[PDB]
Amino acid sequence: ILKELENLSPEEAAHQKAVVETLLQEDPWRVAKMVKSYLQQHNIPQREVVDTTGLNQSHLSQHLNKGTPMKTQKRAALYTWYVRKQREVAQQFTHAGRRNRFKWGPASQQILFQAYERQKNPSKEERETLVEECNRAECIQRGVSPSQAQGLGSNLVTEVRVYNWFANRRKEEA
Amino acid sequence: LSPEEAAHQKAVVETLLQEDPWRVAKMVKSYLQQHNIPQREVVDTTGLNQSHLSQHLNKGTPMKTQKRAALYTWYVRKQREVAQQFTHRNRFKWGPASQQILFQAYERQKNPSKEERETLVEECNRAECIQRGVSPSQAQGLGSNLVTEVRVYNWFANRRKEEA
DNA sequence: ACTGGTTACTCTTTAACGTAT
DNA sequence: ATACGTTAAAGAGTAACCAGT
Repeated sequence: ILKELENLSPEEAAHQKAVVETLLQEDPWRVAKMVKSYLQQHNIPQREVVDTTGLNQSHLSQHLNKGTPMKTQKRAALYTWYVRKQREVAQQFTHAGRRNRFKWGPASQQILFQAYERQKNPSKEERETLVEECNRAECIQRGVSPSQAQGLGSNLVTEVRVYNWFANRRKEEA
Repeated sequence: LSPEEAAHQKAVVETLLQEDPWRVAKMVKSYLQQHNIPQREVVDTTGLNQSHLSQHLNKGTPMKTQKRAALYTWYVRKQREVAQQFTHRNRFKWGPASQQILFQAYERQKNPSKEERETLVEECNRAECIQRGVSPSQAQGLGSNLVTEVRVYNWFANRRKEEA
């Protein structure tokens, strides 16, 4: 199939390895801040990095959040995962047109909190409207069309997830 | 042990189960913090879920009376053992009183000599015994929370690293 | 739908250990 | 000696699910 012919060419694969090599020459903290920002932008859990590369969860967490040091070879696996994952989510959205758990994005949480101030038990028509509003905002923060919301995958907002967020919030008001 | 003592234990569980659960939760959580008893110790001995217990102790998350009865039963029995342990598996836990002594000591010097570290061992062990209302002569009752010289060293080591 | 009770999952923190200057 | 490197353990926060209305 012509669409599956979008494997990696040798020249483009070498460019990936070159990026990883140039990343290892940069300051490790500055790259850690950029990888962490990417994980938050597309709500990619740190466990997916752990299960793929084999890095320790605490060492990865402390390296991304605090700047805890990490040897070159381990950082090379992190950067190799980063460059590979970027292309993977890139093709995931253009084709939209150990399963990870849904995570509420910060952009959607503001939309929900503002709806919570005006109604704590939203009807079905209010919940479904919030679904389209949240998935649009999540698509925007990723530099993606809202028409490609199917690419959100495990982080796609459903009507059921909106009800659970409101119900759990009412629980927190105690 | 004694029948009058065994009946007393069942009695206090009855009263505690007939009180506002949040009040007893703070009382149990304060006892855990006072003696630095890990919540994992409770989970292993009671069979309560780690998230449910932490949320019940911290936030007042609901918990059935049957589950609460297990937490209360563990609580009364632990107090008798802890008292016996001081009259005569768990990882070390720094107490809040000891940490203030170490903060001040760190403020003066960051790579303490084996002299100053052993002095701080005594100050922290005396400070931890005061927090639980025992005499400093019963510091061996601290068990897994007894302050040693290596533990003071790793505290200053890890804290120097946290400044970088 | 809803509250009440409940938890697997996820991640941060803690204390401790080993290794290379 | 001591900074650098590393992680098992511990616990808090999150999303979700069920039971009985």
